[PDB]
Amino acid sequence: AIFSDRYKGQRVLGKGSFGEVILCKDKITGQECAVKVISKRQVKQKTDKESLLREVQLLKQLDHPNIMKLYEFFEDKGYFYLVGEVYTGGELFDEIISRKRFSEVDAARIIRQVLSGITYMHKNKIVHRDLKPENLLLESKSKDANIRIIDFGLSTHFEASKKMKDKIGTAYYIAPEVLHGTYDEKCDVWSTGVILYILLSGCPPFNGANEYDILKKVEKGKYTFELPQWKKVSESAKDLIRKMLTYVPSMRISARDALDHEWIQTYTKEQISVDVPSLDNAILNIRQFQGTQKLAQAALLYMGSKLTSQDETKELTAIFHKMDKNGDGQLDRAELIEGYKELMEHEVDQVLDAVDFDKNGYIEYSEFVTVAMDRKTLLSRERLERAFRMFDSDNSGKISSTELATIFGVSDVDSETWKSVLSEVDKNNDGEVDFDEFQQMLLKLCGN
Ligand SMILES: Nc1ncnc2c1c(Cc1cccc3ccccc13)nn2CC1CCNCC1
Repeated sequence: AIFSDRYKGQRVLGKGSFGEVILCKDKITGQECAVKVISKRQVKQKTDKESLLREVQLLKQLDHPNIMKLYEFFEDKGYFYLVGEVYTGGELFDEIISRKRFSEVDAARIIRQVLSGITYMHKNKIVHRDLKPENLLLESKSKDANIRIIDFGLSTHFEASKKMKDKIGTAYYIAPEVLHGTYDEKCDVWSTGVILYILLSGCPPFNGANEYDILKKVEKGKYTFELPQWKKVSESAKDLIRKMLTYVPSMRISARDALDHEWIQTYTKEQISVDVPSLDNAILNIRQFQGTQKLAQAALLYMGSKLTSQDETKELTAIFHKMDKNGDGQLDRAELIEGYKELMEHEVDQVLDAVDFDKNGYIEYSEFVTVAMDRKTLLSRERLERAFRMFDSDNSGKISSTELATIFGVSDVDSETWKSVLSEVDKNNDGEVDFDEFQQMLLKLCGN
């Protein structure tokens, strides 16, 4: 059984953990689904194929409304294809940052869903390990929509990449016992407790200027409710957080018992019978937090994309050159289409639209190369601008040096490195950059 016999790719949904996620369609029934493609080359497996096959078969039999449904598994020489249900409501936090009000009740309802899914998976001896906001998808972009946890069980069978683009934000949520090697299902209670802490305060409990600093705080395991905005939170919420963030896992509360907690019982009642002051500073803080995480991620993806497009520009010109038997540097539509296929049609026609509107004759392939690549980088360049604009909440058009330190810290760009690049971009900078200057910094940070 081969993937492509059954499913056609329709559009890309993003990169997730361990590989690329594509919206696909059953060639017969028309059913839409999401497929995660895991490159055996790029991604090492942890276990034997028999363990993987067994766990997959188990996952297919399981069903819970807060757990992503897996439908099917395929393999060829180069890839694993994991087929499941597609959710269209986006990441939980990207929804939360658009709300005007957010109370403990809203936090409780979110966290009861997470604990419910986790409790069910732990019953089946499946551990997540990498539970974080990015793994909480909504069935629709609405405060009322159901949460689906994605990626349960993957970490048991696949080794995580050490590329920073892949691991942004991971440090905040990882259980200390995972850092040290001996872990079990209790690590997912810790990650949920970190998420709960963030929902209620807008700030991670273990925080720091870069990956090492954050991890050092997680390992020490010390955190407080020192911040001002913890005064607006019930002692009951805090009590559950203490139990979920208990250091020694055998002393840490279970997911089952966290569902039973007074706070969950009391605040997830259909009928709101308790006070619901909007946690206004927490929303402002969560927005700052999400914006920063998205801009750091976008920055890394932009630099990644500029390197990829550099190679591909070279390859494409080489390819067209071989095909250019005339040596006149002009090709027809047909030749351009095969050349672009060779690199790895409607995209060729969009390029020719710009290059020769009338299509009177042949195309300067050099002009085609530019447009092809100098457009194809759009999604990363516009996503970068969108993240910058979003981060810039006051519409100042600038990011301060303090904010750059944060953004780059999160991004593992060395402090002295980005300041040197800043100096090259603008000798007379005054501790702030506009979008173009920021983009100039990123180009210089990836050898451009
Ligand atoms: N189910 C989904 N629905 C929509 N988008 C998704 C996913 C999935 C998860 C997924 C898809 C297909 C198969 C799977 C098999 C095992 C585990 C997870 C799988 N990733 N993404 C992409 C978004 C992009 C924005 N950052 C959050 C993730």
